[PDB]
Amino acid sequence: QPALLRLSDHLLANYKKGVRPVRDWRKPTTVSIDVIMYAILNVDEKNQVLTTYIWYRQYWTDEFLQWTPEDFDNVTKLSIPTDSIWVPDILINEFVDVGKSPNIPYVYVHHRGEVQNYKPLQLVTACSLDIYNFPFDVQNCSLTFTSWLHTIQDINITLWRSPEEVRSDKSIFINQGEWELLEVFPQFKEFSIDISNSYAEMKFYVIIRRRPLFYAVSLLLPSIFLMVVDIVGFCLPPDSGERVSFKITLLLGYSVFLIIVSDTLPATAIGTPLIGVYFVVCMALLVISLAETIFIVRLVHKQDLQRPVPDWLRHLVLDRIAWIRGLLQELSSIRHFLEKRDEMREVARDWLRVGYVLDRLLFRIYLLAVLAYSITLVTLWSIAW
Amino acid sequence: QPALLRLSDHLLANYKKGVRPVRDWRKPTTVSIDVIMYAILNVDEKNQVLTTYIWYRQYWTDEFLQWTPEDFDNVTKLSIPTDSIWVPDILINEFVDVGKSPNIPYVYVHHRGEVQNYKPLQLVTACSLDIYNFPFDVQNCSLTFTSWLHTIQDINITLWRSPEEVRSDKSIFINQGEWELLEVFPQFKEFSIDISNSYAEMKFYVIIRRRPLFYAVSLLLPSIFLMVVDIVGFCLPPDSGERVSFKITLLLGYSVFLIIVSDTLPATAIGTPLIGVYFVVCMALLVISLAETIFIVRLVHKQDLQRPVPDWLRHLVLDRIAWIRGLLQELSSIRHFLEKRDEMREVARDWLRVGYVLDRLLFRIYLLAVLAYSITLVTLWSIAW
Amino acid sequence: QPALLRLSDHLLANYKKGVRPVRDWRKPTTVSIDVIMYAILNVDEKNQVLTTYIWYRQYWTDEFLQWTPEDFDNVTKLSIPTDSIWVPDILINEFVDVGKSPNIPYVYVHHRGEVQNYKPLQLVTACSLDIYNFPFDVQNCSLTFTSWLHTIQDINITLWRSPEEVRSDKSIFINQGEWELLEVFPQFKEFSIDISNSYAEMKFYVIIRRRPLFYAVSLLLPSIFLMVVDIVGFCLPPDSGERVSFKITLLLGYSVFLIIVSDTLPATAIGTPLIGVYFVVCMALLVISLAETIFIVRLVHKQDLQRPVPDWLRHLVLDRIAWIRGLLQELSSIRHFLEKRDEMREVARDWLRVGYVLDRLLFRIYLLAVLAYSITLVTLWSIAW
Amino acid sequence: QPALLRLSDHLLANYKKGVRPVRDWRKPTTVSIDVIMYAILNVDEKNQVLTTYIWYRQYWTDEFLQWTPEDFDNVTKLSIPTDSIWVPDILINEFVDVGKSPNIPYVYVHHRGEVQNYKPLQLVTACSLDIYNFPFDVQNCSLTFTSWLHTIQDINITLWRSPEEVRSDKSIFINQGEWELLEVFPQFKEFSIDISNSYAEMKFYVIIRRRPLFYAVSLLLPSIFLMVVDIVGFCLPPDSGERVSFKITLLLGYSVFLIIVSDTLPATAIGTPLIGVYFVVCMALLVISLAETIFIVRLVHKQDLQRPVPDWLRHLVLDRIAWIRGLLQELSSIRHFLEKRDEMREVARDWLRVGYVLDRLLFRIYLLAVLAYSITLVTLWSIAW
Amino acid sequence: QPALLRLSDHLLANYKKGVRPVRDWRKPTTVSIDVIMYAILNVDEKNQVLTTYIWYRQYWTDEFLQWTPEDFDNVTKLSIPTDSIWVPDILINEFVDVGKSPNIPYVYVHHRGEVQNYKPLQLVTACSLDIYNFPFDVQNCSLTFTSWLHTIQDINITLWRSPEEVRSDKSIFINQGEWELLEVFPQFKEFSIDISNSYAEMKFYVIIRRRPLFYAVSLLLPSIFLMVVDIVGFCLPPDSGERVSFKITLLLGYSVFLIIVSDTLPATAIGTPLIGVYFVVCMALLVISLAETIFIVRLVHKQDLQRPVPDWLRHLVLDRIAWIRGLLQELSSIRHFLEKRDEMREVARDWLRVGYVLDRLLFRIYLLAVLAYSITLVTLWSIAW
Ligand SMILES: *[C@@H]1O[C@H](CO)[C@@H](O[C@@H]2O[C@H](CO)[C@@H](O)[C@H](O)[C@H]2NC(C)=O)[C@H](O)[C@H]1NC(C)=O
Ligand SMILES: *[C@@H]1O[C@H](CO)[C@@H](O[C@@H]2O[C@H](CO)[C@@H](O)[C@H](O)[C@H]2NC(C)=O)[C@H](O)[C@H]1NC(C)=O
Ligand SMILES: NCCc1c[nH]c2ccc(O)cc12
Ligand SMILES: NCCc1c[nH]c2ccc(O)cc12
Ligand SMILES: NCCc1c[nH]c2ccc(O)cc12
Ligand SMILES: NCCc1c[nH]c2ccc(O)cc12
Ligand SMILES: NCCc1c[nH]c2ccc(O)cc12
Repeated sequence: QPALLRLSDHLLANYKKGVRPVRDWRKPTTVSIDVIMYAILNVDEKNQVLTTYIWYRQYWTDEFLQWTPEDFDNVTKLSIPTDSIWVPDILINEFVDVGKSPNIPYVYVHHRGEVQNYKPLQLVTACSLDIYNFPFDVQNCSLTFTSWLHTIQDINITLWRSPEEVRSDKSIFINQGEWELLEVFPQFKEFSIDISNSYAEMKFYVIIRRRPLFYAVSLLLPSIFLMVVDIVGFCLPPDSGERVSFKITLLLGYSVFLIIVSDTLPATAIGTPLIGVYFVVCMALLVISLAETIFIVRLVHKQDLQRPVPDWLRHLVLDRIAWIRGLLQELSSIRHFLEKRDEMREVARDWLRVGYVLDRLLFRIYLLAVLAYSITLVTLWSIAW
Repeated sequence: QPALLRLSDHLLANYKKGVRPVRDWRKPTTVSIDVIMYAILNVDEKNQVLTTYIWYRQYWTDEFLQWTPEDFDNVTKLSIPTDSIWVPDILINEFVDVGKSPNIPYVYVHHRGEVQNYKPLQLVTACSLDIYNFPFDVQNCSLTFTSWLHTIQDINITLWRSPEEVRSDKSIFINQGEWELLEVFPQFKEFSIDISNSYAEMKFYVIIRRRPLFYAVSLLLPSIFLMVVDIVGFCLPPDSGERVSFKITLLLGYSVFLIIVSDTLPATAIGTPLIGVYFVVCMALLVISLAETIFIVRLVHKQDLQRPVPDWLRHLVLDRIAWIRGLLQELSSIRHFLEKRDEMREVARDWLRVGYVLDRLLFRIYLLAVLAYSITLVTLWSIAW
Repeated sequence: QPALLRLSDHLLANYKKGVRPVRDWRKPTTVSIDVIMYAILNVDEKNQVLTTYIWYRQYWTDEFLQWTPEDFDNVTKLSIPTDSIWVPDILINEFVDVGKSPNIPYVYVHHRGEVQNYKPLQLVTACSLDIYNFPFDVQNCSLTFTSWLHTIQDINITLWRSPEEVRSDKSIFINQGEWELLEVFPQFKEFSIDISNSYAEMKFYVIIRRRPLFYAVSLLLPSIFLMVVDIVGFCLPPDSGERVSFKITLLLGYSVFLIIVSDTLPATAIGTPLIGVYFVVCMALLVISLAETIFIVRLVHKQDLQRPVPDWLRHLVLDRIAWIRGLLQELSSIRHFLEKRDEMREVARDWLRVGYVLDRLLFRIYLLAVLAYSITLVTLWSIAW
Repeated sequence: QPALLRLSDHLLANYKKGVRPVRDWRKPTTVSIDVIMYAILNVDEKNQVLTTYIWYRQYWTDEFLQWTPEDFDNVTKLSIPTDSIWVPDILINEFVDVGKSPNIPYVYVHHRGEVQNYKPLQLVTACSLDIYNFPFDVQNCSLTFTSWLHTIQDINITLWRSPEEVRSDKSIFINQGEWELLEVFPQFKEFSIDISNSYAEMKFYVIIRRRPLFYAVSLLLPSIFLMVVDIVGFCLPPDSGERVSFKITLLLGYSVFLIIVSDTLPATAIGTPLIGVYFVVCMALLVISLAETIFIVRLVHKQDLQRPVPDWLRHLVLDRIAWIRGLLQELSSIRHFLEKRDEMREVARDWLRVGYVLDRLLFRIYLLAVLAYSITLVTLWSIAW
Repeated sequence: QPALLRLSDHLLANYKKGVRPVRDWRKPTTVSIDVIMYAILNVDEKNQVLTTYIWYRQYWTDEFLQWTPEDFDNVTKLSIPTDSIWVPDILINEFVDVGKSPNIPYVYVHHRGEVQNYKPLQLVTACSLDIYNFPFDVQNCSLTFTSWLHTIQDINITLWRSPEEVRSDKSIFINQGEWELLEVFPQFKEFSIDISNSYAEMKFYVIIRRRPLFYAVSLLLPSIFLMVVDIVGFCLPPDSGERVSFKITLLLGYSVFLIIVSDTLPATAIGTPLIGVYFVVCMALLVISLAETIFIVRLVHKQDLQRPVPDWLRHLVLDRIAWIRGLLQELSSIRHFLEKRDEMREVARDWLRVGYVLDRLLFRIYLLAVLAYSITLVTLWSIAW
């Protein structure tokens, strides 16, 4: 007689699979698991969901499947079709769709009754991701493995191995994607939503962090030269007039860019992602950059003005010192046509002087406002890094 | 004899699962349920659909599965494969796709015949969402649980617990997403589409509200500085000419933004979402802001005009008081070249005076139109909040 | 003996489900159906497909499942697992994917052999939608229910109820979405693609119409103020020069908008959706609005021109009446420098006169072209409505 | 005895369905098929895939299912559950996903053993589409029906009917979508990837063509008025200066449009779709249209130039003929201020003359370049049509 | 007796399929496979996933299915339903979703026990794609075929054929899509994540390369004329003023284009795709092209300046040589009005001279900077090609 199927006929002859198998019904049949996290596929923050590919193991002690290695030629391990035996009802509490994993048809058994189960599982799972510190984030995500039906009286869930070995386990991992995990933290919990019920749950605080080294040259790099185009915008002379239309073109251009960052960030109602304030401060800087630009051209244009008062003109002098035959009546009619016409040009030349001194000093105080603001952010770089 | 499977063989030997099980066929086998709402996954308003993750319970009294705790060593609870017994045919009337939930293989039984069923269920469900008060909305959504086939003669549906306990149940809930529910309202209904038929239905008026604290800084924040760019637009001098091209650039810029809000809002045929009118009033404000801008430059430009009539000029003076040898003929030819040429400059200077007084007064009445309009909206904030 | 399963064992003992059940094989077992249309989920016109949620009924006379209410305690209705009996092979000919409906496990039977089947069914179905009269359309869509295999010899398909009751049936319906149906028209058809074959088909001319009350304030409302910005565009003085750049900014702005309406409309090869011509006439109106703008500035600019000929100048006068010591040679050198220089300004002033009279008359004939065009469209409103 | 199921019990008592059924194993059981193409659902060229709804037929001679019409009351046709008999393993070699078709549960049998199978099938299939002649294309797509496992020794595949009847078969077809087929070409092939193996394959060169009557008014109609805005762009006077900003606005506007056509066209690496060159020639026409615009304003502006040399000025005259008391020293100081100042205006007037003659002649040679180019394309219309 | 099913009844009478079949349990039942890669469907780099259609083969020696060709009329090959026998548990370690392949119901057997299995399989698989050399890339992608459960004690995996024949196998392949493979490299590996376990894995280094002949005329062709519009931008005269607004329009236009290339490229955290630096160098070239444009107009404008100092003016002369009755007091008042007014025009004319010499020399050094930069890239073409 060929011996291997001789075991299976002897084993599975009366194994009624519709029983949580035990010798004594008071005893909880303890399942015992781990995870080995393989990769992080995608984090679509706008959908508040997370897809993860996880290698996975189980065993549990089965009373009924015990044999002896005698009379079957020293066989201690054996392969069994999964749907021909019992299985625990465990699944994760935070799934969105479980239809992506193939069903492993086969499991092992030992002669003590330790039936061993491996399977892969992918789950698009939903854990509350944090988006506050955006390019430097840690995602305290949670996978809570749970018997959906059975209680502590029926089964308990525990770990395969030492939780320290779960913690720093990077034995197989696809890095160089977007993400990278620092550890996986297991923890038992005893769950009871109500009275007279009690459920085994054992969470997995999987924490991952993002490599910012792509997002810096895709989001911080657009923001920096948007400064220097306006910085070189002040080097335009004020009297040209398109210097106003210069800024608004960039105010149009920055308006385009803030729409692009709008949908890329999720709709998370814990508040603004913190880089968005550092982002949104830039337009108000541009508005006051624009508010400077309108001010001098309201100040300086040929508008038939009044004269500059000397207290501000000495203040302009201080700021310059701080920043650095009755034929006569026809002939009199000629100068009378020009004694004001040349002078109204020079009254316009007087207010013209006021433009350039403000052009110098507001350029520095705009530049020193930005440059002192910039050094604050790179201190936040080394704190985030 | 091991005792647990001794029960299952004694129980399921003749349980023909193709029977709605009862001792007497007049008796309606009453199922009895609840919901425990876990999370709200997504509300895509444009698709008029809603995805919801719901923990769920059932029991019903089964006549045939009764045993005694005697002769089976005091066992009162026991696990059974679901497809080996009867099940009620209930499902929700408003689904779009039920393929996302895993099938729980196992159910409990008691020695009285109370077979107990738990399962999770996600349904992309379609209820008529309201979009009228957009950032402050309540969504009276409905889940109507229904035996698809059986009538009141066959089964009745009732609640597990007190409906008060269903009402304020936030025992497990993923908040800090977008949504948050205030209560879940159950209600029995007796349904009959026709005569000679009657179906048990028990609705669930699930109501949720949106946290506006993200949408305010993503939709109200763009709208406010679009005012102040035009507010500072009047501080441009009128004679520049790009002041017209200034506004149209923003009229172009606001035209961009209204397309962005178009697809974000659904196609709901109950009317405009009410914030859209408050949104669409802004362009007509900008048009009359533009209509001011064209008016003064039609009024003020060097066009070889007629003189200003004094009744409007005294009205301009009132508004200023309200807002605050035959060689002679060659020489006569010289002044004749200039007695009009200097004067036509000054006739242009006369209409130039009319521009700035209108520049002052229309600036206030534009500003006071906007500022009085703005205080109306913040009163609507505290009513919505 | 408990009596209900006593029937089922007596009934299903020898019911070989692999038989289209009849006593005599010449007799066609007539199935008999209806529809009760619940809701219209989505009409994505670009995909030429339609998703519809339909409640659905069947019966057919089964020879083999007859019993007597005697000897089974007056039981005339009974629930049966669907996969334990015969079923007809009907499905709809125009599906794209049938995987969204759950399988109802249960059906009724009567003591005459009328087995009754209810089930829901959703189908993304493909019927040739019409997009010609876009915001006011009726969609003569068709659902042709068909035995996929069996012929008229095997089965016939008929209606449950009177076709009048199918016609005006709005007993359950989710309105206030986008769509609304006026009626559902059933009709039998006898189908034969070839000789020696004949198939029962019974169509359903489901017709729905769209509530335009959202699309009017999302597509007609952008089109109307695009007129009045150019209408107020003529109130710009011609000599400014940005009046040309004014229009092209809107010609740029209208170019943006026609791309937005491009993908929103499907690729239907029956021709242009009829509102698109009314849409596309606007740019050619803007081009000739632009062609006016270039014409006057080609006419009016300081270009050292020739003089205006009086026949057009009297025509300009008619249109104005229709719209309303040898020291002398140094002194002679002075006027010779200015007798032309002042005159070439006035020759430019002469052509300047030609601009404003054309500015008046072309403004009216532009306005009267648009306003008379507009009253044509509102007559088409009351015909469409 | 009821006779119909009397056959089925007599027939299917020992029909072991795990046998490719034949009396003699050398004989290849020839299956025999056709297609009846119903509709073309979508051609997403960017995904290089094609979805098609096909009605489909089979028969094959089964040895084992033969009966006599005697002793069963002259029954020659009969319905059988598909999963209770053999089936051939055929499928198409170019699928992407087969999960969209429902499983027809039923098949016919005849008393000779001709079991007949009908089923529908939709396949998103991948055939190498051609995109070269874009709005006028023919798509030589291929469906190669293949026994996936069995060889020529086991089965052969042939056609049901005459291949001529397959060729012009438009008996049922949903036209008025986008596409329309001219014919379906079947052809047997004998396939062997290697030695000692041989597989029956029978292709289907399905060829379809596109109705261009939508794409012409969605892609050719934008291209034509983009010419005439620049054509009317030359009617702007050169000295205005925004005439340069005119063209670049359209150069910006055409830059927008070429991005819109970029993603609409696939990434097919056989080269550019041929209309794209006719599309991309337009920008280089606009660049040289712009290069004209910069040239004259570089030529004509008040820049204190040198004089025009008469050889080009007589060439400008040829092109015009081709296109059509010591008080004196104060008085001498007056003319010395103006003998050059009036002249430098006239030196600027001399180069001003050069602008308008080039404005005339370059306008024609731009127009005649475009108009002669346009008549080349309409000849390509009648060749494509 | 019909002989073919006589074998199947004799064969499958006691084949308990729940056994990894062998005579002696120490022997590892070696499976033996290959791949025949058919096509590459899509490479969505942003999702870091890859879909591939692969024809596939297996055999393994089965102990139990041996027969003799005697007593069954010389039958050496035979078709068997797959779910009626054993199967190995192999699958690929890098899948995302296996639900797209149909289940082939049938397999072959030989009289030695070589059961032969063919099936197709599509997998959206995840391998770490490289995006560095973007239009000229090679993708060292990996398919690691693995028994998910069984160890080296249970099964070993080997190749069907010689690995050289796998290497250059292009026997069937859909080219002319986007991709093309140069070879497929198989390699055995012996895998053990831990101690006391050992798994057969046999990788497939599938390497493919991209045909750049579409992406060159879709991404390199936009970049080249963006140079020459600014190259012709310097031919604008500086004094016009819109020459500044010229460049910023293209700086706006290039800002549009870099957003388009942003999402087309993935989020790969190995760094920037190398063409992006060659792309992003263009804006900084445009900024310094803009920085030239602001410089000369800051240098040249009528601003009532100081005089040019002769050391720079002789340097400007060097660069030009490198690039090429008391009536008198009324009359004195006349010249005093003009002795400066004409001179301040000429002081403005002096700085005007400085503009054009810088216009010549900066034009060359801008052009020679670009042209010498361009020849570096075409050397990188022939290295990449
Ligand atoms: C398999 O079927 C094909 C038909 O598709 C057979 O080809 C025919 O063979 C006969 C005689 O062998 C010829 O008269 C026909 O002209 C052939 N038709 C075509 C389309 O080739 C082929 O012989 C069959 N092979 C086997 C082994 O049965
Ligand atoms: C498992 O299969 C591999 C083949 O992939 C075996 O490796 C071969 O082993 C033989 C002798 O052991 C050598 O001659 C070959 O050169 C090896 N080939 C390769 C590619 O390594 C391996 O021995 C097998 N192991 C078991 C336990 O059967
Ligand atoms: N060769 C993969 C088998 C395997 C080895 N170690 C594992 C750990 C977890 C798991 O799911 C599977 C495995
Ligand atoms: N541990 C989860 C079991 C569970 C406890 N309480 C529940 C309530 C509803 C439900 O579907 C399931 C449950
Ligand atoms: N309670 C829903 C049962 C039901 C009542 N009337 C119906 C009509 C059609 C249908 O599919 C189902 C029904
Ligand atoms: N009434 C549809 C049955 C039918 C008739 N002719 C057909 C041809 C092909 C097919 O798959 C099916 C059919
Ligand atoms: N006619 C396709 C059968 C076939 C022939 N050679 C093959 C190689 C691999 C495979 O999966 C299948 C095949």
